[PDB]
Amino acid sequence: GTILLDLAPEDKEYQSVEEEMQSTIREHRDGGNAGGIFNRYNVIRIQKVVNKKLRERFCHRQKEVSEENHNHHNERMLFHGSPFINAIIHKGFDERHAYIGGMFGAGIYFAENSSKSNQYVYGIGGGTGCPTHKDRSCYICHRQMLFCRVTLGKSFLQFSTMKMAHAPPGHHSVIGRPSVNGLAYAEYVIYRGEQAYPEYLITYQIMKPEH
Ligand SMILES: O=C(CCSc1nc2ccccc2c(=O)[nH]1)N[C@H]1CC[C@H](c2nnc(-c3ccccc3)o2)CC1
Ligand SMILES: [Zn+2]
Repeated sequence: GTILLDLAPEDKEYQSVEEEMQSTIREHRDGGNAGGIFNRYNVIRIQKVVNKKLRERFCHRQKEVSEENHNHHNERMLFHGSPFINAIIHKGFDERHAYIGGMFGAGIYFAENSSKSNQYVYGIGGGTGCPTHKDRSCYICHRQMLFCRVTLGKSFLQFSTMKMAHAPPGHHSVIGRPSVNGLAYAEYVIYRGEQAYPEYLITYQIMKPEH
């Protein structure tokens, strides 16, 4: 099964991960309603998810994809946030838990910006916030997000992704690109759980802006 390996802060691997997270905090047009109001995170833990079988599934799919993508599996490190993280780190991603509805198709979404994924830690639009205080901007409760290896293969670009069940023929992923009457940032979508490996499990808190 899965083994979570704690990384130490002096480890350069820890420092890269936290830097990518801290440096990708972006401005969201919702006044912080979904993910809360914060300028930085308090990263309190970064664990490496080690799962032999899960890795083998990932690499096997990566091979299939590469052969259909002129030998480029096109892997990318991206963020993912959702209430399913504990289940994911133990069994791997599962597209069976992805449904068409609202602004999303039946795929698993990833973001280049940590702050975007933070908006989904407690559910779509931040849900009702943390379980304990029902505060989307809770500075107390610990949140978790994943920094994963994502096999994109041949990506199909489009503006809306809310009605997708699978990637278009010949493709392995879909990228929702920004538009004036639509998305603010790009969203990476896969429709097969095995196209993502939850490399790092980040435990953190958003920090209140300093006075
Ligand atoms: O990606 C999304 C959209 C909203 S969440 C979201 N939306 C975004 C949109 C744009 C940019 C970033 C994000 C983001 O980070 N999260 N839903 C996903 C969330 C995780 C689900 C799932 N995957 N594996 C499982 C599983 C469950 C039980 C046992 C084992 C595995 O569940 C599938 C649907
Ligand atoms: Zn709370």
